[PDB]
Amino acid sequence: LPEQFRIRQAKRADLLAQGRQPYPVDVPRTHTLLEIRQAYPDLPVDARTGEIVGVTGRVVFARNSGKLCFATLQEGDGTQLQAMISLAEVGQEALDNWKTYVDIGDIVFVHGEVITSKRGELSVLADSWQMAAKALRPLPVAHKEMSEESRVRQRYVDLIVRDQARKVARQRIAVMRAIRSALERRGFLEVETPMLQTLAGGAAARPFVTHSNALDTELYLRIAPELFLKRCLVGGFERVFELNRVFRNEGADSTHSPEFVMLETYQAYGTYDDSAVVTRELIQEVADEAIGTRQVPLPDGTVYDLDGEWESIQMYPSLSEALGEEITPDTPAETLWAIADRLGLDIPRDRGYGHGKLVEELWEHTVGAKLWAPTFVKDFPVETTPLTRSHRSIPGVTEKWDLYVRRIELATGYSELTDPIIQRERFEAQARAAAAGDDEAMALDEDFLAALEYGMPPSTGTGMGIDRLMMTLTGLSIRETVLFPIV
Ligand SMILES: C[C@H]1CCC[C@H](C[C@H]2Cc3cc(O)cc(O)c3C(=O)O2)O1
Ligand SMILES: N[C@@H](CCCC[NH3+])C(=O)O
Repeated sequence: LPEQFRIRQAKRADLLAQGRQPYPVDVPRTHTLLEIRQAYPDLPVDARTGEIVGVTGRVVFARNSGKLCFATLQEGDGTQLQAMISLAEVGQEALDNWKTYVDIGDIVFVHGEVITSKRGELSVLADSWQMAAKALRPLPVAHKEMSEESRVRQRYVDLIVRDQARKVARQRIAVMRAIRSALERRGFLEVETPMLQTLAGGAAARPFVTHSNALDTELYLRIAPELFLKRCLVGGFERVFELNRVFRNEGADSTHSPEFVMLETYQAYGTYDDSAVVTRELIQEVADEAIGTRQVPLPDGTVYDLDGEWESIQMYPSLSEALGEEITPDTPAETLWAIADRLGLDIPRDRGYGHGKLVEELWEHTVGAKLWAPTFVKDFPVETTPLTRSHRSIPGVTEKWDLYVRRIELATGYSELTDPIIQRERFEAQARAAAAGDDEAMALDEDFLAALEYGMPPSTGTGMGIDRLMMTLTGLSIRETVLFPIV
């Protein structure tokens, strides 16, 4: 209500004018609420510990009584501790000022003795209090459920009233630190590649376009750091990774956010067989450090098993077994069109899709849509993997694996294409498909090609959406894993 806004304004202006400071520069804070609970786990009722402390906390519940005022204080992590304002300890005016100015939502400083109530509630028997932050907007009423849209628009309020919001936010922080600790112990170095690029590449997505005033030209927010992380391989970096933001200006839904966080690792003198092992162990180690179990709990009550080895299937024979028909890279595109036409699959015909795109959409409808447990699918068509090296022995296939978890693409990994001549052909075929109506096709990068011509060692690289890693570990939506998603 707007009347409650001016009521809290009058309390603030009256407090400020009368010499009291509703927003002081500091308060003699000596203890947190958490260390007081840990220092006194069990205490009998009516106990005077004698420990004189000075604590702070947001008032989330207040109960007025004649000579004794009760108030529940809550600090940042959710730890709670009761405040006791009695006439016998704070005096008359300090008691009356508490009833006059303190409202629910205010951040207050309370100095006193750690005691337990007659009911056994661990409290701080105050002898003097002070306003730390006079709140002008009251917190939502108790158990007034915040809508899903309100939780995003006001995450700061969501972190005060909902314990699930604090746990998920602290879980994401633990995941980001677990990824760094797990990669750094393997010899990987975290590097930084530019987010403002002159030509967006390294993935298949539409970029954000902006204007530079220093260069007087159009720049692009990066969709992937792949092309610049490959420059580090040519430069000498053997084990390198980047864990930061990427911008893909496309549609947003339950699994896509235009601004999101990725992980890209690159390991010299290793193949995609080695990167699939690192990615599996990394995810399993992140689950241990951030959740405490590889059988993670899901919001529906079920438990998802992430431990042990994971199934690895090849894409062409898995589609062959699912169809009951031999499908090879030699299978003509017209055959795959007729197979997709019989299956009722809707694939656009004005986009220049050929053999490679048809096998991908056929595998998803027959194999990918049925997976649930962590499963790798490897050996992809050459047309849909421009930055991936051809297979060492199987013709027509490339050395790329895809990691699906609960019907969600979590990670990918290539045996990196180091041949500059073949890489130029891949770019020519991509720009060929873009001229055929494929807006997702990549563009030829002369600067990246020139970097390859100096010699890039045989290496393997990975990519993983950290936001989808949070969805895998927690089961929450993609917007719930972000503190402030711009929606
Ligand atoms: C870095 C990549 C490679 C591994 C799979 C995963 C795909 C990626 C696609 C993608 C595109 C997009 O526009 C918005 C998004 O949030 C994502 C995402 O989370 O996942 O992450
Ligand atoms: N650039 C890839 C991730 C790296 C793949 C391995 N080189 C992507 O955005 O999907």
